[PDB]
Amino acid sequence: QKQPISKLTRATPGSAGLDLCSTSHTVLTPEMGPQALSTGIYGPLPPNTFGLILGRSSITMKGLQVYPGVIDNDYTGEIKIMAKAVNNIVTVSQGNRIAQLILLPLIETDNKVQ
Amino acid sequence: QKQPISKLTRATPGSAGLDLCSTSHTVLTPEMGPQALSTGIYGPLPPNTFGLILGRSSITMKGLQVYPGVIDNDYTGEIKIMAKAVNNIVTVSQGNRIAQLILLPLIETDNKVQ
Amino acid sequence: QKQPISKLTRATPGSAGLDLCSTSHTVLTPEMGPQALSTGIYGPLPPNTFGLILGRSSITMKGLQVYPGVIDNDYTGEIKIMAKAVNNIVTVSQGNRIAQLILLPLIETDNKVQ
Repeated sequence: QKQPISKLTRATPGSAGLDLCSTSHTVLTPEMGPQALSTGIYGPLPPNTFGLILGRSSITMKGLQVYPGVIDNDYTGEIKIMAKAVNNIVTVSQGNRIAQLILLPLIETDNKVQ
Repeated sequence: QKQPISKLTRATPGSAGLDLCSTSHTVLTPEMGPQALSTGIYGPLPPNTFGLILGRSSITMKGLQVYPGVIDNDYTGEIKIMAKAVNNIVTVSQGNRIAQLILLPLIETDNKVQ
Repeated sequence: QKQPISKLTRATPGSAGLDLCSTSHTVLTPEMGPQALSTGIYGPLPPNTFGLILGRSSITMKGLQVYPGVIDNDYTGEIKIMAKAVNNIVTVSQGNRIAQLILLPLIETDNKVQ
Protein backbone atom coordinates (compact mmCIF):
# COMPACT_ATOMS: atom_id res chain seq x y z
CA GLN A 1 0.00 0.00 0.00
CA LYS A 2 -0.50 1.95 -1.93
CA GLN A 3 1.16 -0.35 -4.45
CA PRO A 4 -0.05 -0.60 -8.09
CA ILE A 5 -0.67 -3.90 -9.85
CA SER A 6 2.68 -3.58 -11.74
CA LYS A 7 4.31 -4.59 -8.42
CA LEU A 8 2.59 -7.98 -8.31
CA THR A 9 4.49 -11.02 -9.47
CA ARG A 10 3.69 -14.26 -11.33
CA ALA A 11 4.65 -17.67 -9.95
CA THR A 12 6.02 -18.74 -13.34
CA PRO A 13 6.05 -17.27 -16.87
CA GLY A 14 3.08 -19.50 -17.86
CA SER A 15 0.97 -18.43 -14.84
CA ALA A 16 -2.34 -16.94 -15.76
CA GLY A 17 -2.67 -14.94 -12.57
CA LEU A 18 -0.75 -12.43 -10.54
CA ASP A 19 -0.43 -13.47 -6.92
CA LEU A 20 -2.36 -11.70 -4.13
CA CYS A 21 -1.69 -12.01 -0.33
CA SER A 22 -3.55 -10.52 2.69
CA THR A 23 -1.72 -7.84 4.56
CA SER A 24 -3.01 -9.12 7.93
CA HIS A 25 -3.14 -12.30 9.83
CA THR A 26 -6.77 -13.24 10.04
CA VAL A 27 -8.84 -16.15 11.35
CA LEU A 28 -12.05 -17.10 9.50
CA THR A 29 -14.86 -19.36 10.70
CA PRO A 30 -17.86 -20.79 8.79
CA GLU A 31 -20.38 -18.77 10.84
CA MET A 32 -18.66 -15.54 9.88
CA GLY A 33 -19.66 -15.44 6.26
CA PRO A 34 -17.98 -13.36 3.57
CA GLN A 35 -14.97 -11.31 4.70
CA ALA A 36 -13.04 -8.78 2.64
CA LEU A 37 -9.33 -9.32 3.01
CA SER A 38 -7.04 -6.30 2.41
CA THR A 39 -4.15 -6.65 -0.03
CA GLY A 40 -2.65 -3.20 -0.10
CA ILE A 41 -2.72 -3.33 -3.93
CA TYR A 42 -4.71 -0.78 -5.89
CA GLY A 43 -6.13 -0.40 -9.37
CA PRO A 44 -6.31 0.89 -12.04
CA LEU A 45 -5.73 -1.75 -14.67
CA PRO A 46 -3.95 -1.56 -18.05
CA PRO A 47 -5.99 0.00 -20.89
CA ASN A 48 -8.79 -2.16 -22.43
CA THR A 49 -8.69 -4.80 -19.66
CA PHE A 50 -10.62 -5.74 -16.56
CA GLY A 51 -9.57 -7.98 -13.64
CA LEU A 52 -10.97 -11.20 -12.27
CA ILE A 53 -10.04 -12.19 -8.70
CA LEU A 54 -10.11 -15.97 -8.10
CA GLY A 55 -8.88 -18.44 -5.47
CA ARG A 56 -5.77 -20.57 -5.77
CA SER A 57 -6.37 -24.34 -6.03
CA SER A 58 -4.29 -25.26 -3.05
CA ILE A 59 -6.03 -22.75 -0.81
CA THR A 60 -9.49 -23.69 -2.10
CA MET A 61 -8.70 -27.29 -1.20
CA LYS A 62 -7.71 -26.26 2.39
CA GLY A 63 -11.27 -24.94 2.78
CA LEU A 64 -10.88 -21.23 2.06
CA GLN A 65 -13.34 -20.17 -0.62
CA VAL A 66 -12.60 -17.03 -2.67
CA TYR A 67 -15.70 -15.54 -4.26
CA PRO A 68 -15.08 -14.31 -7.81
CA GLY A 69 -14.30 -10.57 -7.75
CA VAL A 70 -14.56 -8.28 -10.82
CA ILE A 71 -12.22 -5.28 -10.94
CA ASP A 72 -13.23 -2.52 -13.33
CA ASN A 73 -10.63 -0.95 -15.63
CA ASP A 74 -10.69 2.39 -14.02
CA TYR A 75 -11.13 1.31 -10.36
CA THR A 76 -8.46 3.16 -8.28
CA GLY A 77 -9.36 1.73 -4.86
CA GLU A 78 -7.89 -1.22 -3.07
CA ILE A 79 -8.18 -4.69 -4.41
CA LYS A 80 -9.74 -6.92 -1.73
CA ILE A 81 -10.28 -10.69 -1.64
CA MET A 82 -13.79 -11.79 -0.70
CA ALA A 83 -13.30 -14.96 1.27
CA LYS A 84 -15.12 -17.51 3.40
CA ALA A 85 -14.14 -20.47 5.52
CA VAL A 86 -16.17 -23.38 4.11
CA ASN A 87 -16.28 -26.07 6.76
CA ASN A 88 -13.64 -25.46 9.30
CA ILE A 89 -11.67 -22.71 10.92
CA VAL A 90 -9.16 -21.18 8.54
CA THR A 91 -6.07 -19.23 9.50
CA VAL A 92 -4.56 -16.74 7.01
CA SER A 93 -0.99 -15.66 7.75
CA GLN A 94 0.37 -12.33 6.52
CA GLY A 95 2.11 -13.00 3.26
CA ASN A 96 0.50 -16.31 2.25
CA ARG A 97 -0.76 -16.23 -1.32
CA ILE A 98 -4.54 -16.54 -1.11
CA ALA A 99 -5.90 -15.38 -4.50
CA GLN A 100 -4.88 -14.39 -7.98
CA LEU A 101 -5.62 -11.47 -10.29
CA ILE A 102 -6.32 -12.50 -13.87
CA LEU A 103 -6.40 -9.75 -16.59
CA LEU A 104 -8.94 -10.15 -19.43
CA PRO A 105 -9.91 -8.07 -22.46
CA LEU A 106 -12.62 -5.55 -22.03
CA ILE A 107 -14.96 -5.96 -24.95
CA GLU A 108 -16.61 -2.80 -26.25
CA THR A 109 -20.38 -2.73 -26.78
CA ASP A 110 -22.98 -0.10 -27.53
CA ASN A 111 -24.78 -0.67 -24.18
CA LYS A 112 -25.84 2.63 -22.54
CA VAL A 113 -24.40 3.84 -19.21
CA GLN A 114 -27.12 4.40 -16.50
CA GLN B 1 -38.93 -9.83 -21.04
CA LYS B 2 -38.33 -10.66 -23.63
CA GLN B 3 -35.57 -8.06 -23.66
CA PRO B 4 -32.23 -8.66 -25.46
CA ILE B 5 -28.86 -7.98 -23.85
CA SER B 6 -28.52 -4.69 -25.83
CA LYS B 7 -31.05 -3.26 -23.33
CA LEU B 8 -28.80 -3.82 -20.32
CA THR B 9 -26.77 -0.94 -19.00
CA ARG B 10 -23.31 -0.43 -17.47
CA ALA B 11 -22.81 1.37 -14.16
CA THR B 12 -19.96 3.43 -15.62
CA PRO B 13 -17.99 3.45 -18.90
CA GLY B 14 -15.14 1.48 -17.23
CA SER B 15 -17.49 -1.22 -15.86
CA ALA B 16 -16.62 -4.69 -16.98
CA GLY B 17 -20.12 -6.04 -16.55
CA LEU B 18 -23.65 -5.28 -17.62
CA ASP B 19 -26.02 -5.11 -14.68
CA LEU B 20 -28.62 -7.85 -14.03
CA CYS B 21 -31.64 -7.60 -11.61
CA SER B 22 -34.29 -10.20 -10.61
CA THR B 23 -37.75 -9.56 -11.89
CA SER B 24 -39.33 -10.80 -8.63
CA HIS B 25 -39.05 -10.16 -4.98
CA THR B 26 -37.65 -13.31 -3.49
CA VAL B 27 -36.50 -14.50 -0.07
CA LEU B 28 -33.59 -16.99 0.13
CA THR B 29 -32.49 -19.08 3.11
CA PRO B 30 -29.35 -21.20 3.60
CA GLU B 31 -31.33 -24.47 3.72
CA MET B 32 -32.84 -23.75 0.32
CA GLY B 33 -29.75 -24.26 -1.76
CA PRO B 34 -29.26 -22.99 -5.31
CA GLN B 35 -32.14 -20.95 -6.75
CA ALA B 36 -32.45 -19.66 -10.30
CA LEU B 37 -33.52 -16.06 -10.33
CA SER B 38 -35.36 -14.78 -13.43
CA THR B 39 -34.09 -11.63 -15.15
CA GLY B 40 -36.35 -11.31 -18.14
CA ILE B 41 -33.24 -10.84 -20.34
CA TYR B 42 -32.52 -13.26 -23.15
CA GLY B 43 -29.57 -14.28 -25.30
CA PRO B 44 -28.12 -14.51 -27.88
CA LEU B 45 -24.78 -12.80 -27.52
CA PRO B 46 -22.74 -10.76 -30.03
CA PRO B 47 -20.77 -12.80 -32.59
CA ASN B 48 -17.57 -14.56 -31.34
CA THR B 49 -18.34 -13.98 -27.64
CA PHE B 50 -19.70 -15.91 -24.69
CA GLY B 51 -21.09 -14.58 -21.37
CA LEU B 52 -20.00 -15.06 -17.80
CA ILE B 53 -22.54 -14.33 -15.04
CA LEU B 54 -20.93 -13.29 -11.73
CA GLY B 55 -22.01 -11.68 -8.44
CA ARG B 56 -21.51 -8.04 -7.52
CA SER B 57 -19.07 -7.39 -4.64
CA SER B 58 -21.51 -5.53 -2.49
CA ILE B 59 -24.15 -8.24 -2.78
CA THR B 60 -21.62 -11.03 -2.21
CA MET B 61 -20.59 -9.26 0.99
CA LYS B 62 -24.26 -9.12 2.17
CA GLY B 63 -24.26 -12.93 2.02
CA LEU B 64 -25.83 -13.65 -1.37
CA GLN B 65 -23.59 -15.95 -3.37
CA VAL B 66 -23.91 -15.98 -7.18
CA TYR B 67 -22.57 -19.17 -8.75
CA PRO B 68 -20.62 -18.52 -11.95
CA GLY B 69 -22.93 -18.97 -14.97
CA VAL B 70 -21.70 -19.55 -18.55
CA ILE B 71 -23.92 -18.27 -21.37
CA ASP B 72 -23.25 -19.79 -24.78
CA ASN B 73 -23.05 -17.54 -27.85
CA ASP B 74 -26.12 -18.86 -29.46
CA TYR B 75 -28.28 -19.39 -26.33
CA THR B 76 -31.70 -17.73 -26.98
CA GLY B 77 -33.35 -18.56 -23.66
CA GLU B 78 -33.57 -16.47 -20.54
CA ILE B 79 -30.54 -15.48 -18.60
CA LYS B 80 -30.98 -16.60 -14.97
CA ILE B 81 -28.85 -15.93 -11.89
CA MET B 82 -27.96 -19.00 -9.85
CA ALA B 83 -27.92 -17.79 -6.28
CA LYS B 84 -27.68 -18.97 -2.70
CA ALA B 85 -28.03 -17.39 0.72
CA VAL B 86 -24.74 -18.20 2.49
CA ASN B 87 -25.32 -17.79 6.20
CA ASN B 88 -28.42 -15.82 6.79
CA ILE B 89 -31.77 -15.05 5.28
CA VAL B 90 -31.45 -12.87 2.20
CA THR B 91 -34.16 -10.70 0.72
CA VAL B 92 -34.00 -9.74 -2.99
CA SER B 93 -36.20 -6.82 -4.02
CA GLN B 94 -37.44 -6.43 -7.59
CA GLY B 95 -35.02 -4.17 -9.35
CA ASN B 96 -31.96 -4.51 -7.10
CA ARG B 97 -28.82 -5.26 -9.10
CA ILE B 98 -27.73 -8.75 -8.05
CA ALA B 99 -25.30 -9.97 -10.76
CA GLN B 100 -23.40 -8.87 -13.81
CA LEU B 101 -22.95 -10.20 -17.34
CA ILE B 102 -19.37 -10.08 -18.58
CA LEU B 103 -18.71 -10.67 -22.34
CA LEU B 104 -15.53 -12.57 -23.30
CA PRO B 105 -14.00 -13.75 -26.58
CA LEU B 106 -14.92 -17.15 -27.79
CA ILE B 107 -11.73 -18.84 -28.82
CA GLU B 108 -11.95 -21.23 -31.76
CA THR B 109 -10.48 -24.72 -31.46
CA ASP B 110 -10.58 -27.90 -33.50
CA ASN B 111 -12.38 -29.85 -30.71
CA LYS B 112 -15.17 -32.10 -32.09
CA VAL B 113 -18.86 -31.55 -31.27
CA GLN B 114 -20.51 -34.62 -29.59
CA GLN C 1 -5.76 -40.67 -19.17
CA LYS C 2 -3.44 -39.51 -20.20
CA GLN C 3 -5.64 -37.74 -22.73
CA PRO C 4 -4.87 -34.17 -23.95
CA ILE C 5 -7.48 -31.43 -24.10
CA SER C 6 -7.81 -31.89 -27.91
CA LYS C 7 -9.82 -35.04 -27.06
CA LEU C 8 -12.53 -33.12 -25.21
CA THR C 9 -15.73 -32.29 -27.02
CA ARG C 10 -18.22 -29.39 -27.11
CA ALA C 11 -21.95 -29.91 -26.59
CA THR C 12 -22.75 -27.69 -29.58
CA PRO C 13 -20.75 -25.43 -31.93
CA GLY C 14 -21.81 -22.34 -29.90
CA SER C 15 -20.74 -23.88 -26.55
CA ALA C 16 -18.21 -21.82 -24.69
CA GLY C 17 -16.80 -24.74 -22.76
CA LEU C 18 -15.36 -28.17 -23.37
CA ASP C 19 -17.07 -30.83 -21.30
CA LEU C 20 -15.34 -32.49 -18.32
CA CYS C 21 -16.51 -35.71 -16.51
CA SER C 22 -15.11 -37.51 -13.42
CA THR C 23 -13.45 -40.81 -14.06
CA SER C 24 -14.88 -42.32 -10.86
CA HIS C 25 -18.18 -42.73 -9.20
CA THR C 26 -18.04 -40.61 -6.10
CA VAL C 27 -20.42 -39.58 -3.31
CA LEU C 28 -20.06 -36.09 -1.77
CA THR C 29 -21.58 -34.78 1.45
CA PRO C 30 -21.72 -31.21 2.83
CA GLU C 31 -19.46 -32.06 5.80
CA MET C 32 -16.74 -33.28 3.45
CA GLY C 33 -15.72 -29.95 2.04
CA PRO C 34 -13.76 -29.43 -1.17
CA GLN C 35 -12.91 -32.60 -3.11
CA ALA C 36 -10.72 -32.85 -6.20
CA LEU C 37 -12.36 -34.99 -8.83
CA SER C 38 -10.08 -36.72 -11.37
CA THR C 39 -10.81 -36.30 -15.08
CA GLY C 40 -7.98 -38.14 -16.74
CA ILE C 41 -7.41 -35.09 -18.99
CA TYR C 42 -4.08 -33.29 -18.93
CA GLY C 43 -2.69 -29.92 -19.96
CA PRO C 44 -0.95 -28.16 -21.60
CA LEU C 45 -3.14 -25.60 -23.30
CA PRO C 46 -2.87 -24.01 -26.77
CA PRO C 47 -0.31 -21.18 -27.08
CA ASN C 48 -1.26 -17.77 -25.53
CA THR C 49 -4.26 -19.15 -23.60
CA PHE C 50 -5.13 -20.21 -20.09
CA GLY C 51 -8.07 -22.35 -18.86
CA LEU C 52 -10.94 -21.63 -16.53
CA ILE C 53 -12.77 -24.60 -14.98
CA LEU C 54 -16.41 -23.84 -14.07
CA GLY C 55 -19.56 -25.77 -13.14
CA ARG C 56 -22.41 -26.57 -15.50
CA SER C 57 -25.74 -24.85 -14.70
CA SER C 58 -27.74 -28.01 -14.42
CA ILE C 59 -25.27 -29.59 -12.02
CA THR C 60 -24.93 -26.41 -9.95
CA MET C 61 -28.71 -26.40 -9.58
CA LYS C 62 -28.66 -30.06 -8.32
CA GLY C 63 -26.45 -28.83 -5.45
CA LEU C 64 -22.95 -29.65 -6.66
CA GLN C 65 -20.77 -26.56 -6.48
CA VAL C 66 -17.66 -26.37 -8.70
CA TYR C 67 -15.07 -23.91 -7.41
CA PRO C 68 -13.47 -21.87 -10.20
CA GLY C 69 -10.18 -23.52 -11.26
CA VAL C 70 -7.41 -21.72 -13.20
CA ILE C 71 -5.24 -23.85 -15.49
CA ASP C 72 -1.93 -22.31 -16.49
CA ASN C 73 -0.80 -22.44 -20.13
CA ASP C 74 2.08 -24.70 -19.53
CA TYR C 75 0.53 -26.97 -16.84
CA THR C 76 1.13 -30.62 -17.92
CA GLY C 77 -0.56 -32.34 -14.97
CA GLU C 78 -4.09 -33.60 -14.66
CA ILE C 79 -7.02 -31.31 -14.81
CA LYS C 80 -9.15 -31.83 -11.67
CA ILE C 81 -12.55 -30.43 -10.71
CA MET C 82 -12.73 -28.89 -7.24
CA ALA C 83 -16.21 -29.69 -6.04
CA LYS C 84 -18.46 -29.55 -3.00
CA ALA C 85 -21.91 -30.81 -2.11
CA VAL C 86 -23.81 -27.68 -0.99
CA ASN C 87 -26.78 -28.83 1.04
CA ASN C 88 -27.43 -32.44 0.42
CA ILE C 89 -25.69 -35.64 -0.50
CA VAL C 90 -24.55 -35.64 -4.11
CA THR C 91 -23.79 -38.69 -6.21
CA VAL C 92 -21.44 -38.36 -9.22
CA SER C 93 -21.59 -41.22 -11.72
CA GLN C 94 -18.63 -42.06 -13.96
CA GLY C 95 -19.18 -40.26 -17.21
CA ASN C 96 -21.65 -37.56 -16.13
CA ARG C 97 -20.57 -34.12 -17.31
CA ILE C 98 -19.81 -32.13 -14.16
CA ALA C 99 -17.72 -29.12 -15.29
CA GLN C 100 -16.46 -27.28 -18.32
CA LEU C 101 -13.09 -26.00 -19.50
CA ILE C 102 -13.22 -22.51 -20.98
CA LEU C 103 -10.13 -21.22 -22.91
CA LEU C 104 -9.26 -17.51 -22.58
CA PRO C 105 -6.48 -15.28 -23.92
CA LEU C 106 -3.40 -14.92 -21.84
CA ILE C 107 -2.60 -11.25 -21.72
CA GLU C 108 1.09 -10.34 -21.60
CA THR C 109 2.33 -7.89 -18.97
CA ASP C 110 5.70 -6.72 -17.71
CA ASN C 111 5.09 -8.16 -14.20
CA LYS C 112 8.20 -9.90 -12.79
CA VAL C 113 8.33 -13.65 -12.06
CA GLN C 114 9.16 -14.45 -8.36
